[PDB]
Amino acid sequence: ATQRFLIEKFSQEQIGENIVCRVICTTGQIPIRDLSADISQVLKEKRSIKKVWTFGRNPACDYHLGNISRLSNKHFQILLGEDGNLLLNDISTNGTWLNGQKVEKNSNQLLSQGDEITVGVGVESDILSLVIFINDKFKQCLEQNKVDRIR
Repeated sequence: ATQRFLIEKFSQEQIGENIVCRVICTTGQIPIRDLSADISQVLKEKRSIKKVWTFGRNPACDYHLGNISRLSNKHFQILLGEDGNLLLNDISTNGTWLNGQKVEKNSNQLLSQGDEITVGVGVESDILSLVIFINDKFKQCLEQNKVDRIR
């Protein structure tokens, strides 16, 4: 009974193809998704940004939620830049929360491991939480920062 484990493990396998961060809903409302950015572009681009994700009720948004009026089309956005460091940018009409602490809108914050962002604050029964998972594999690549190079 190990072969089957491999198949099941494949779906929930440690991804590191070019993964940036993973979004996981704990309140059971939005389905898990995988956020990612290409390393070549990150190591190549010498700017203060590589790729940013937008989350909200917008079908365009990099993250499609259920349908909560309390949340905006693009409730929040996540940016990826620097030497692998990740940043979280809130962009909600009502506000974005971090572990119960409301952060400044359209503001950059230092991402946290397995962090969680809460949204739709105002009504105890109208708040939705989201958990962010950072890919350890990606961090390993950035930590070493190896420019292409062959053997």
